[PDB]
Amino acid sequence: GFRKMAFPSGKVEGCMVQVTCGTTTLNGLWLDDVVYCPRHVICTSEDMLNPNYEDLLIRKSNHNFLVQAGNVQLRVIGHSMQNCVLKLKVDTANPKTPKYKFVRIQPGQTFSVLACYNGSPSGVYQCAMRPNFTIKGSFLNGSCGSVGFNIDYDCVSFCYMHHMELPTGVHAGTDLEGNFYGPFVDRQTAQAAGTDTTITVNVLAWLYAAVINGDRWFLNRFTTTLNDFNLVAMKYNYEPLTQDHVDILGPLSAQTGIAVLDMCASLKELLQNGMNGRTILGSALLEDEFTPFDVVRQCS
Amino acid sequence: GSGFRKMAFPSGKVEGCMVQVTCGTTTLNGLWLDDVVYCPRHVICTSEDMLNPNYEDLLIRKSNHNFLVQAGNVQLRVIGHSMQNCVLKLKVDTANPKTPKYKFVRIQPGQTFSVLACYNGSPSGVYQCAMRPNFTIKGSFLNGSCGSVGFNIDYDCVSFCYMHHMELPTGVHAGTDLEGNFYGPFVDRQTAQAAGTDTTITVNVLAWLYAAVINGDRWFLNRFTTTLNDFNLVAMKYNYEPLTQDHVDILGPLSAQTGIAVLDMCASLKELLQNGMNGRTILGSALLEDEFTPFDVVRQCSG
Ligand SMILES: *[C@H](O)[C@H](C[C@@H]1CCNC1=O)NC(=O)[C@H](CC(C)C)NC(=O)OC[C@@H]1CCC(=O)N1C[C@H]1C[C@@H]2CC[C@H]1C2
Ligand SMILES: *[C@H](O)[C@H](C[C@@H]1CCNC1=O)NC(=O)[C@H](CC(C)C)NC(=O)OC[C@@H]1CCC(=O)N1C[C@H]1C[C@@H]2CC[C@H]1C2
Repeated sequence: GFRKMAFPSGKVEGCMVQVTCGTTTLNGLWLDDVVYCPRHVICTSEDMLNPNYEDLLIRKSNHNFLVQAGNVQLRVIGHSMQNCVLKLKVDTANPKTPKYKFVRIQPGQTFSVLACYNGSPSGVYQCAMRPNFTIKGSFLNGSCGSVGFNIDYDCVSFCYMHHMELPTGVHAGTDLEGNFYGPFVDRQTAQAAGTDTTITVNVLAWLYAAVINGDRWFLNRFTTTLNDFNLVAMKYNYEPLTQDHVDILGPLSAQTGIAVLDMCASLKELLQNGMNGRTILGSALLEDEFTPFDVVRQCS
Repeated sequence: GSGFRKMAFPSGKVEGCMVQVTCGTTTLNGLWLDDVVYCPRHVICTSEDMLNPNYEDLLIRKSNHNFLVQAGNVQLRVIGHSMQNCVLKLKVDTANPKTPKYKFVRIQPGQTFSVLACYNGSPSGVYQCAMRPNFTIKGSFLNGSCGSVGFNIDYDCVSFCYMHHMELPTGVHAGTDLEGNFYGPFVDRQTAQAAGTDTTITVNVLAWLYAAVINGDRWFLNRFTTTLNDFNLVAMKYNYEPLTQDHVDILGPLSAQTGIAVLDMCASLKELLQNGMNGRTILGSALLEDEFTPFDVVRQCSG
């Protein structure tokens, strides 16, 4: 079988806390002696339409921030703002702090989300950064400050902090330096994203995953050039495939004995002819939120 | 595009219980709770024992000092051993300080749970599985994954419901509860075993229809009702599972949230089965989903 798999979330769970300012509560990430959270925690309903964050923050004091790790209050002893993230210095270090880094991910890359409410972890699932810099998440009221991450060996690479939902039901947020992915702004307004596209390299990775699991009805005897494939891909609002993507797909190509451009010809046929009512790995749609690495990590 | 997705429970409380158990060169995963480690009993088998193992005889030949239990690289001393159905229980000299509040539960077909896939006692990934009506799961398990567990978390309490033992020829997976009783008719022997023909999980399809209604997608509701028995007889003709009383009860919260009586929703589903969807969609799809339970729907709709 082959399904969406998230990283084990324990190393991140040990970092989640609750942050309250006024009548607003959301989550924070407690690493060493600093708690990171969305800066919109400081806004009232009046502030949120056009918040002058520097002006709002200078009017706050350390004691206006209530931070709770379970049934224990952490005293804030300083604060600062970096882009759209607030950094609350506390007087206590988190002994559960994992080895970690902050990274900014590229569109098409995947990560695990630990959805949290009131500082308590509630669910974990895999997401991709969409080409239009939204994420198709599952986030409800109170989920802000939930984070996205990848794990490599013992090191947690944090790449996402949650801030908002758009009218279409997708989500937007920042890296851990507080810079948004995409053209979004932390104000209380209805915001549209640019047109999304499908992550072609990931669809191909998943077609290879299907073949590995014995699904091969969509294969064909034909091939395509890279440029001819890309012309069709663009027509169907799929991202271009680069030579780097072809290279990245090498190990899957070698495992299955199917050249990348041969799989591209299969995908072209699927775009032009549809799935004829069949499914691939149980799905009626082409899946684009597995990277080549995700397929390899899982299949071996 | 439906707004719903498979969501696992946070795995940290289970990560803190995973160990490795080795007998000879065979290593699998175990679950360390208080001063007991639970694992599949086939750890005591050699390749040759596996076709027709005599587990009672194999266990009598073992002693405490034949079991290597490790949390990471740190050995945990075994002070007793016993077999309960298809699980081995190793008493150890240290109570796991990370033991959560826990219970052992035996789930019903249709129920979902989170799997923490582990190798050599180290977790690799977490994902949601549904117990199919034929008592198999569609996991992602490789060599070395045995002893990985399935669980749900309710408030503080981890309910362990699955321990992994084997892969069937069709690529689906079989295992036990934490008392070592297999789900389904399967046995822990390296023989060819077949799953029964699978069926659609009706209670979960009904949960999905309720989810659609909650989201304002309700074209399929009709003015009619059915008895439970009439519905079940029709359902079987479409390879859908019959509903049990427990299924009716677990749909209670969604029925109350929407005001649509369970048997009225059954009549709507019956019409969909008999007439098809006629080019229409529900929650964006022409296919009905059967791996979200009523609990999963409430979690994703209401938090
Ligand atoms: C933080 O916990 C929270 C998370 C979202 C709540 C629901 N799901 C989420 O992901 N974030 C916020 O409340 C945002 C704070 C802003 C950035 C200061 N706002 C937000 O996400 O707003 C979402 C709502 C629902 C969809 C939508 O378009 N929208 C914006 C408001 C503004 C206009 C009035 C009502 C709608 C349009
Ligand atoms: C424990 O880690 C391991 C997990 C499985 C390995 C492959 N994927 C898994 O999930 N379980 C076992 O090794 C089982 C031990 C038995 C229960 C004593 N055996 C097992 O899972 O066997 C799977 C293999 C591969 C697919 C298949 O059909 N099969 C069974 C054997 C038995 C007969 C010989 C060859 C086939 C038929």
